[PDB]
Amino acid sequence: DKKASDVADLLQKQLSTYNDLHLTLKHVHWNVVGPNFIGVHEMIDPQVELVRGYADEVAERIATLGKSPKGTPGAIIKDRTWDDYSVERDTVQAHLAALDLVYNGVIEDTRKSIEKLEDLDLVSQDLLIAHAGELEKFQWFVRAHLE
Amino acid sequence: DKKASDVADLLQKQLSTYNDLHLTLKHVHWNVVGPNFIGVHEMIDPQVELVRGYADEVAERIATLGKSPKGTPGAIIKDRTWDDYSVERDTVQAHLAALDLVYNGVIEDTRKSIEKLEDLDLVSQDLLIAHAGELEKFQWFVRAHL
Amino acid sequence: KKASDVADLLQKQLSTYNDLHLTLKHVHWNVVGPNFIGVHEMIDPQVELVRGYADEVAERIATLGKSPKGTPGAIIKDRTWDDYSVERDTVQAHLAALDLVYNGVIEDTRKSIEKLEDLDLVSQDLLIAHAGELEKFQWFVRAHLE
Amino acid sequence: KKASDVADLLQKQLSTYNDLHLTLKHVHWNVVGPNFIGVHEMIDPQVELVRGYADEVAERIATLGKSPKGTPGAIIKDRTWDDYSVERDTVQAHLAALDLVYNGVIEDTRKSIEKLEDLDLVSQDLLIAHAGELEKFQWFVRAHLE
Amino acid sequence: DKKASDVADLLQKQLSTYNDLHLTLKHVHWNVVGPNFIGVHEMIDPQVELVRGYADEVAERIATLGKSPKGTPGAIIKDRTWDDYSVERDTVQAHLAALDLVYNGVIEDTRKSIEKLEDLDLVSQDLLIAHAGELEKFQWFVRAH
Amino acid sequence: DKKASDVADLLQKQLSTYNDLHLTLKHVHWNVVGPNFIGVHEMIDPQVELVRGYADEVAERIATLGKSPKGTPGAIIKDRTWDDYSVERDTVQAHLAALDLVYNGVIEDTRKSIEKLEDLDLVSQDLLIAHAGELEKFQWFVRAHL
Amino acid sequence: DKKASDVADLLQKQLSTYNDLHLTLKHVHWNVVGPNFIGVHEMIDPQVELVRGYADEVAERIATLGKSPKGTPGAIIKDRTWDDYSVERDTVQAHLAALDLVYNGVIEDTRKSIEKLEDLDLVSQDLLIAHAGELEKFQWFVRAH
Amino acid sequence: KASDVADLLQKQLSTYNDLHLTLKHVHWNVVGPNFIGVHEMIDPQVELVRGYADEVAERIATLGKSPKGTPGAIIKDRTWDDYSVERDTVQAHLAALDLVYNGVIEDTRKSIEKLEDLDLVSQDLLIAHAGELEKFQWFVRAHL
Amino acid sequence: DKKASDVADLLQKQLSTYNDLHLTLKHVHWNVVGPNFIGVHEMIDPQVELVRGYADEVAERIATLGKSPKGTPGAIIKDRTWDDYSVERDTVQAHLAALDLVYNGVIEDTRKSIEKLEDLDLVSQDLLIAHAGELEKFQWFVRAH
Amino acid sequence: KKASDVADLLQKQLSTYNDLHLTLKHVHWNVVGPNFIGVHEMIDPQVELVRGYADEVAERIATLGKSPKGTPGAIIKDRTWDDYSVERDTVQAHLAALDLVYNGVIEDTRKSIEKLEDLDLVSQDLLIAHAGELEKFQWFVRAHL
Repeated sequence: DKKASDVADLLQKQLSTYNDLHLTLKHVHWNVVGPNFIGVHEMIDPQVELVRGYADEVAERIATLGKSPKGTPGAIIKDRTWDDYSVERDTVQAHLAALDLVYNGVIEDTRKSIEKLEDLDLVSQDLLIAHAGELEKFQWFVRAHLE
Repeated sequence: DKKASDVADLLQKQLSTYNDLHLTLKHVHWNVVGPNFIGVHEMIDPQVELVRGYADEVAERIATLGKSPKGTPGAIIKDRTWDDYSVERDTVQAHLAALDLVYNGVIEDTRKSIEKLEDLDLVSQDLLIAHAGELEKFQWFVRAHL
Repeated sequence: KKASDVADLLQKQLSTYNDLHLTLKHVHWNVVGPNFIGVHEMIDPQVELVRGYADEVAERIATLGKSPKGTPGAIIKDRTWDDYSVERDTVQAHLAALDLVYNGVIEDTRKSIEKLEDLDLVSQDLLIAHAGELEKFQWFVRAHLE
Repeated sequence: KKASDVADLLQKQLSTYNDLHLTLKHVHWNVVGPNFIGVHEMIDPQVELVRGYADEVAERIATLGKSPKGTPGAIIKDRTWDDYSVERDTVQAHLAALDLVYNGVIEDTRKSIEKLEDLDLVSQDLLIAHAGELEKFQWFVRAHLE
Repeated sequence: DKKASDVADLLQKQLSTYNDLHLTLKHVHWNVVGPNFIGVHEMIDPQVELVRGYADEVAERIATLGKSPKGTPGAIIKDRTWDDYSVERDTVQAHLAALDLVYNGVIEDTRKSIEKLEDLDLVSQDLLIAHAGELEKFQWFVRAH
Repeated sequence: DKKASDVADLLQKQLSTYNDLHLTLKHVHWNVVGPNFIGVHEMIDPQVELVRGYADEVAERIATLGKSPKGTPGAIIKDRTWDDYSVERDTVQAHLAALDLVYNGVIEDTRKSIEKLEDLDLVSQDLLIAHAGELEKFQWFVRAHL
Repeated sequence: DKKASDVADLLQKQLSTYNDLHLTLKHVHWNVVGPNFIGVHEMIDPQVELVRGYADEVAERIATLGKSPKGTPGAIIKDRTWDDYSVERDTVQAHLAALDLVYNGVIEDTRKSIEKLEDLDLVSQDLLIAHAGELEKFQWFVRAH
Repeated sequence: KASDVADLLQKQLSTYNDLHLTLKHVHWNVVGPNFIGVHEMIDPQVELVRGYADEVAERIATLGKSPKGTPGAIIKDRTWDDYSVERDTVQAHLAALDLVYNGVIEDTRKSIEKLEDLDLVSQDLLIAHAGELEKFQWFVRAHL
Repeated sequence: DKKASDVADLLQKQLSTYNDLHLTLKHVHWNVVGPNFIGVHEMIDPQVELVRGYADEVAERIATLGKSPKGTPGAIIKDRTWDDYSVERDTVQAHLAALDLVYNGVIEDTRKSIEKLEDLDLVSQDLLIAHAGELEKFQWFVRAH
Repeated sequence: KKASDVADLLQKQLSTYNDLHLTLKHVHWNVVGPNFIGVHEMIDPQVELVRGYADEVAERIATLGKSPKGTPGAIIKDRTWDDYSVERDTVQAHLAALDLVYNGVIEDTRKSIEKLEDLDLVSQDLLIAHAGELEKFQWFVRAHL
C-alpha cells in the first residue's frame, strides 16, 4: 500500500496533462483560419475523442489504485508544470507549430513516466505506453502536415 | 465592433462556465461510488456531451463576432467566479448534492447574461436562453434523489 | 525447455480462471431480495471475460508446446485456496465474499506478472491485460456497497 | 417434504453438465490434426448449449427452494466418474474418448430420469430435453468415422 | 538520437520480414491444393491481412522515429537473409510444412528484436510484443501437424 | 495446351508488375508528406486494394492455365524490367511525379501484354483489358494534382 | 497521339449522345401524362442516373486520353447527328414509342463506335461495350409495347 | 399572364439546364493539387441545380404548358455563350464560375422583379433559388 | 435483320448448356456421398447460383436481340451436344472427377461460341468471355487432385 | 417389396418440380406488355419454393436408399404432359398457360398423395404442404378482372 501512492501520483499529473491537452486541442480547433483549416479539424477531432478517453483510462486506474482522480481546472493547473496555450485565432501554419511543441512536452513526460514505473506498477506502465504510441504518432501527423 | 467586443466577453465568460462544468461532470463521474452509483454515471453521460457541445456553439459565435474563444485551463480560471469542486471519492448523495449547487450559480450566471444581452445581441441571446432550458431540466432531474 | 517453466505459471493461472468463471457463475445463480438484476448485469459480462482469459491463456499454453489442462481434477490440483462458501444470500453478502476471491486472483496475477519479465514478455503482456481488467472489477465490486 | 430428497440429484445433474461443458473446452484446446477445426466448430455450439442446461437445472433448485453449488469442490465431492485425461491429441483420439464421456452422462441422465419418475413431474420433463439434446450431439460426435 | 537510428534500423529489418512474409503468404494461397485445401485458404487470408497490417504499423513507426520506410522489393531483398519461398503447385502437407519453417524464421527473429529493444524504445517493443503474440499463434495453428 | 504455357508466362510477368506496384504504392503511402499529403493517402488506398485484387485475379488465372504463379520478392525481381521506387519521405508534388512515371511503364507493358494476347487468349486479354482501364485512369488522377 | 485524338473524338461524339440522351430522358419525365404514367417514371428514373454515369465514364476517359471533354450545350448541338425530341406532353405510349425510336439511333451509333475501335483503343471499347449491353436492355424494356 | 410566365419559367428552366451541364463540365475539367476541393463543391450543387430544373419544370406543367428540356431549346432561348474554359486550373474555373453565377443570379433577380406583377407563387419558387444560388457564388468567391 | 438470327441461336445453345449444367450441378449435389462429402456442397452451391445466373443474362440477351429464349426441358435436350450426367449415388472423387469431364465440354463449346462472335457481336462476346472466366476457374477449383 | 415403387412416385414428383421451375423462368424470360414486371414480381419467390420442393422431394428419395434423377433427359423420360410453348407473348397468354400448367401439376400431386395412403409417412405430410402452396399459387394467377 506504499508504492501504490507514488504510482497514483504520476498518473494524476498525466490526467491533468491529458485534460490540459484535450482542452487545448479543442482551443486550437476553434481558433484556426487561413489555408485548409478543415484538414486540421479532421486531424484534431479524432485526437480530442482519443486524448479525452486517455484521461478516462488514466482516471479509472487511479480510482482502482485506491485514490480519487482530480479532474477539475484548479487541479489541472496545480499539476501543470508548463504554461498556458498562447496562440489566439491565427493560422494552421502557426497552430500546428504551436501543437508541435505542446506534444514535445506531452511525449517527453509520458516517456519520463513510463520510464519511472517499471519497478512500480507495470499494468500502469503498459497503459501509459499504448498511449505514448498514439501520442507520438499524432505529433508526427502534425509534423508531416507542416513540411 | 465594440458591441461585438462585449457580447464576446459575455460569451467568453459563458464559454469558461461551460468548460469548467463539463470538466467537473467527468470528475464526479470518476469519483461517484455507492449502491446505485451507476445511475449518476448514466446521468452524467448525455449531459457531459450536451455541455461539451454547448461550449462548442458559443465558441462559434465568439469567432463569428471576430473574437478569439479561449477554452484553455487558464482562460477558465481567469474569468471564473466560483470554486473548483471539493467533492472527491464520495457518495451519490454527496455529488448530487453539490452538483445541484454547481448548476444553481451556473444558471444564475446564465440568467444574467441572457438579460445582460437583451439590448445588445438578440441572436446570441436566443442561444443562451435555450442553454438555460436544458441546464434547468437537468438540475430538475439532479433534484430528485431518494 | 524454457517454456516448460513458464507453462507452469500459465497452467496455474488458467485454473484460477476456471475456478472463477465457475464461482462467479455460482453467485449469479445464488442471490435473492433487494436489487435483483443490477448484479446479474454486472456479473454476466465479467463471467464472459474470465472465460475469455481462460480460453486465451490456454491457447498460449498449447502454443508454447504443452497440453493445457482444464478439467475439474486439473483445477483442484493446482488450486491453493478453499472453495466458495456463500450459498444463497443477498447482494451485499456475495459481493463482500467475492471481493476477497479477487484480492487473491489479482494478487497472484500481479505476482505471476512480476515473474515473467525475464522469461516471456508475450505471455506477460497477456496477463498484464487480464490484470488491469480484473482490478477494475475489484474497485467496481468494492464500490457497490457504500 | 420430498424437496431435499430430489435436490441431491439435480445437484449431481448440475455438476454433470458442469463437468461436461468444462471438458468440452478442455478437448477444444487439444484437438489437433487435419480436420481439427472440425471438432472446434462442433464443440462451441454445444459448449454454450450445455451451459444453457447447467442453468436450467440450476434455477429449478433455487425456485424449488435451495442453493445449487457450481464450484470446484461441489464437483469432486459429488463426482461419480473420473477426470477426462486425453492430452494435446488428435481428432481421432478426443472424438473417441468423447464418445465415452457422453455415453456415461447419458447413462446417468437415463437412471436419474427413471429414478425421478413418480416424484417430480416437470424436472423429469426438463431433464428429458437434455437426454433428447445431449443424445443428439453423440450422433454427430459418433460420426468419429474419419 | 543515435538510439532511434538503431531502433529504426531494427524496425526496417522487421518490416521486410512482414513484406516478404505476406507476399510469401499470398503466394502460398495460390498453390496450396488437394482435398481440404480451402482450409489453408480459410486459414491464410486473415494472417495475410494481419501481416500486411503489421507492416503498415512498424512502417508508420519508423516514420514516427525520423527515418523513412522501404516497402520496395529491392529494399526487402536488400535486407532479407533467406531465399524466396520454394513450394509451387503442391500439397497442404507440403506448404504447411515449409510455412512452419518460414515462421520459425519470423518468430525467432521477432523475439531477438524484442529483447534487443528492451534497452532502447519500449514503445516500439510494445508494438512487436503484440505481433509476436499473433505470429506465434499462427505458427501453432499451421501445426495442424 | 502449348499456347496455354505462353499465356501463363505473360500473366506471370504481369503478376510481378502488380506486386511491385502495390508494395511501391504503400511505400509512397508511408512517405508522402506536406499539407495535402492525406489527399494522396485518399487516392492511393482505393488503388492499393484494386491492385492487390488484380494480382490475385492474374495468379488464379495462371494457376488455372496449368502453370504455377510466383509471388515472392525474388520472383517479382526476376521478371522485373524497371527500377526500384526511389523516393523517401518526400513532398506530394514529388511522389506523384515519380509515381506518374512508374505507371507509364505499367500501362506500357499492360498494353503490350494485351496486344501479345491477341491470337493467344481472349479471356486473359479481357482480364488485362479491364485492369488497364482503372490503371490508366489512376494515372490521370495522378497527373491532375500535378 | 497521331491516333489517340481520333479516339477522343469517337468518345466526344458519344459524350454528347449521352448528355443529349439524359437531357431528353428527363424531358419526358416532365412531359408524361395519362393513366399508367407512373409506370414510366418508374423505369426512367434509374436510367437517367445511369446515362449520366456513362456521360461521366466517357468524359473522364476523354480526360484520361489527352484532354478536354466538352459537356456544354453549344457542344451538344454541334457534334449531334439527330433532330431533337419534339414530343411534348403526351400519352405514356406517345412517349415510349418515341423514346424507343431514340434508343435505336443511339445503340446504332454506339454499335458503330465499338466496331470502329476494335483496331484503335481496346480499353475505351471495353467501356462502350459496357454501356451498349445496358442501353440495349432498356430499349427491350421500352418495348413493353 | 401565365404565358408571359410560362415564358420566364422556361427561360429559367434552360438557365438551370445549362448551369448543370456546364457545372458537370467544369467538374470534368479542373486540374491542379486541389481540383478535388472543386469536385467536392460542384457535386452537391449539381444535384441542387438539377433539382431546381426539376421543380420549375413541374411548375410549367401545372400552369398547363410544356417543359422543354432538350439541347435544342437550351441554345434557343438562352442569351449567353457556352462555358469557354476547358482543361484549366482551379483559380481559372472558379473565376469563370463566379462570373457564370452573376449572370444566372442577376437574371433570376430580374424574373423576380417581373413575376411580382403576374404570379407570386412562381416568383416565390424563384426567390428560394436565388438565395441558394447566391450562396453557392459566395462559397465559390472564397478562393485564393 | 439476320446478324441476330445467327447470333441469337448461337446464344440459345449457350443458354441450354447452362440450364443443363445447373441441374446436373444440383444433381451431383443430391448424389455426393462418403467421407466428408460437404466440401462438395460448399463448392457446388455457390456455382449453381452462378450458372442459373448466367442462364438469365444470356436468355435476356437472346430476348433483347429479338428472338425467344427457350429454357424448357425440350430445348435443353435438342440443342444439347452430349449425354446426361451418368453418375448416381457415388463417391466424391468419382463424381467431382466426372464433373471435371462436364466442364471440358462446357468450356470448349463456349470458347467456340466466343470465337464465332469475334466480328459479329462483341456485347454478346464480352458476356461469354465473362462466363468462361468463372467457368474455367470452377473446373480448376473442382480439381482437388 | 413395393419400397422401390413407393419412392418411384417421388422421382416422378421430383422431375415435375424441375420442369415447373424451368418453365417458370422460361415464362419469366418471356412475359411482356404493360404490366409484365407484375408477373415477374409474383414469379420470382415461387421459383425459390418450387426448387426447394425439388430439394425436399430429393432429400427423401435419397434417404430411403435411391438415386434422385435431376437431369434434362430424366425429365423427358419420367414425363407425361406437354413441354411449355409460349415466347414473347401477352400478359394473359402466359398466366393462362401457367394455369393449365399447374392443373396437371396439382392433379398429379393429389393423384400421388392418394396412391400413398397405405404406404409412406412424411410423404403424406409433404406433397400436401406442397400441393397446398402449389394449389395456392394457381389461384394467385387468374388474370384480375
